Amino acid sequence: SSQIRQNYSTEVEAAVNRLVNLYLRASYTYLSLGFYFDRDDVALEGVCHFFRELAEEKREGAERLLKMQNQRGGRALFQDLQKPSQDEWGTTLDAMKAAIVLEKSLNQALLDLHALGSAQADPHLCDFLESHFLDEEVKLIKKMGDHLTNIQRLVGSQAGLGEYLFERLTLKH
Amino acid sequence: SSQIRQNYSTEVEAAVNRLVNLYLRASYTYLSLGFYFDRDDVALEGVCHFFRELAEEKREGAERLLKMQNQRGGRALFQDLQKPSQDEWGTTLDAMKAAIVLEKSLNQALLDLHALGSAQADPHLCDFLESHFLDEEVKLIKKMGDHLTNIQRLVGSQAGLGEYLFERLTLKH
Amino acid sequence: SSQIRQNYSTEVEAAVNRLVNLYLRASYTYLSLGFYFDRDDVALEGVCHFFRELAEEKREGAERLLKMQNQRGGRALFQDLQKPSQDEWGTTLDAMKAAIVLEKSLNQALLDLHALGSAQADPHLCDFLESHFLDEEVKLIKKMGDHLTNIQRLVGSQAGLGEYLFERLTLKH
Amino acid sequence: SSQIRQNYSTEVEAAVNRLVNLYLRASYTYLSLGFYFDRDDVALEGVCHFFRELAEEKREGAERLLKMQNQRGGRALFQDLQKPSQDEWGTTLDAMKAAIVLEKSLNQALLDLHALGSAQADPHLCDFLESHFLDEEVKLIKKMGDHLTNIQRLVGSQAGLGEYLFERLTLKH
Ligand SMILES: [Cl-]
Ligand SMILES: [Cl-]
Ligand SMILES: [Cl-]
Ligand SMILES: [Cl-]
Repeated sequence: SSQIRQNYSTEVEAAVNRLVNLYLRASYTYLSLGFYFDRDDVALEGVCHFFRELAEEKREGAERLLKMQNQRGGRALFQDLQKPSQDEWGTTLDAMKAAIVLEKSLNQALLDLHALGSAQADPHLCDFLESHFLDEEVKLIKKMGDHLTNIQRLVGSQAGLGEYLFERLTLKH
Repeated sequence: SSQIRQNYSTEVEAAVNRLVNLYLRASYTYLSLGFYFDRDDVALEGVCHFFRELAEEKREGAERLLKMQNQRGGRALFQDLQKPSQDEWGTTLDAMKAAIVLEKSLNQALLDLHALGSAQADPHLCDFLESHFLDEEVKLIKKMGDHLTNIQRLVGSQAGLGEYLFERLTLKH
Repeated sequence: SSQIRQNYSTEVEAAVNRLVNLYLRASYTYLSLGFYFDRDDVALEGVCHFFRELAEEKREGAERLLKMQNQRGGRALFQDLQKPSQDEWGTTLDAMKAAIVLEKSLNQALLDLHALGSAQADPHLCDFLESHFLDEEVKLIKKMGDHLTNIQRLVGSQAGLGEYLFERLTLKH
Repeated sequence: SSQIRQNYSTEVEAAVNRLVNLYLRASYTYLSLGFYFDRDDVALEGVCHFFRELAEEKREGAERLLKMQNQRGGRALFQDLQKPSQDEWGTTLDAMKAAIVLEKSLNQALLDLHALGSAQADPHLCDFLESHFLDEEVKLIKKMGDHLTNIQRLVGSQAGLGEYLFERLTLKH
């Protein structure tokens, strides 16, 4: 058992474990999104790359939470990981809408844990989220919003042409 | 009071202060244009960058006028700065039309001050405008005209697609 | 309209627009202070430089707020900018007193927005101010206080001599 | 005789010769000022250097006028050079006042030649003065005005101390 734990509530400890699960679920969703866009009948390499990168980012977020759990003397507990919500993800527009919904759900979980930390007077937890998660999440959601607007502008007419152009001229590939 | 002032009319001194106001107003207009194109629901980064760069250029023009005012022994006087004429700027085409109108108004103010300087036999003022402002303004207006033509060619059909292509393939981003 | 806005109150959105106005007003005040010290009948280059640098810093603060407004899905709205409170700024001592008063007013606006963000449970806003504004402001006010003390020590007797020495041996020039 | 002269009036030709005389007279005045401040009983090295540099600058201005006279097919004619107006130049304040008076007289001669060139429709002459003389003269007069203000601030009380400090901390030495 821990000899280090101080000012670290059981409520926070549990919520951190739940948030690890949510990040790993998000990572898995992005893995599925990435490989869908690598299908020969979809074949949008830049979109594939975008989602593969996000799978890595979310895995890293979970690892940072687990590191923090140990630094505070909490105990990591892992649960089953639910499969992603879809097996096929539609168009780039459909996929980017699904990604924004996912990110808003993660952001809300961050905000809820921040509020719990505030209520429990756990400034280390609050700072940790502020420093490593909240701004990263706002920046990502802004980037996704920008992408959504551009995809919408392009597929309004000539959907196929528009989807190709976005992948070629906006996304990294 | 000044021990240096020579051949520097009160009329020119006042007109220079007015021109500083007009440049700072233009800078502010460009700031608003730049941030409008950074909105998540507009999201045209190259257009944002173009107008942000012009905000800087116009601020620098005002600073050069203020430096000159002091070099001649005139006295800088600042007035309120009017907010820009719009809060939302429409499409890239709408924005570039508004920018050309603005630039023509600045160019006319330059020409009017040049004529005043000529009438007052103030060759330093005339040279100063020739050397630092008049050609810069002609070059800018030509660039904006070129852009306008290209945007017009593109949005004639497929307005969304055209606006994206211009931002991606003409503007710096 | 925004597809990204989350946990971002209308009250905060408005207060951020007001704070942009206050920063741009401060920038304008510093521009006037800088050019006053460049007058041939004032001629304190280090003092000019000090205030010109602050005009840039305050403009950059406003730009960071506007960037943040867009990242959160708020809408930038610009108002008229009031001219500075004086047309002539007196001695270096008078100017540095006026600057401290200005900075304390900006600091109070930061603190008030922080308190609003706390009350609205907007940790991203609170963190943003903590990370980019509050410490910068404390450091600046301390520097100005240090300067004020040194100027006071010097102009107690031999005001002209003291003002020259401060400009030459403390300020950057 | 010239095979090249075109659009170059006898009036301009003569006035250019007179202006060469005035520049060489100014150069000679600065030579005397420079060596006065090198006296063992004056001994202000930075002031000496300042005026020696101006003697060179004025000689170079005369050489540029003579080059231009030949480029236009006019004929250089030299007259006697009057000695400087004083044999001893007083304090740094006295000397810098005398220098500003001299420079204003040169500036007025430039402006008068510009007006003659305008009246004679000689744009090459007008451009030549604009490009090589008028702005240089405005910048110099501003620098001298700045110096005068600083010297005045310093010698108001403790004249000896003030004169030393100006030489040590403003002038190049
Ligand atoms: Cl199980
Ligand atoms: Cl007013
Ligand atoms: Cl209004
Ligand atoms: Cl003779």
